[PDB]
Amino acid sequence: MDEFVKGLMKNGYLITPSAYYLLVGHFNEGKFSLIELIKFAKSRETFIIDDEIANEFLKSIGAEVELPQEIK
Repeated sequence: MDEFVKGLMKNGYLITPSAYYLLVGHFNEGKFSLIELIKFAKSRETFIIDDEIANEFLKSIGAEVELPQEIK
């Protein structure tokens, strides 16, 4: 489909549209690299990047810092 989609499949990694629609924006802009995405899933020991992973990822790396409260 695309570079991002092909990049994952290259390492036997799959991605859902729910996460692609979001991860694409953070990937296309040049925020995170493919190497970082795979490094995250590695710690989780999984070959499926779903919305749950995408959320924890950006939250782990420290990106998209936009919260209504923002405490700590």
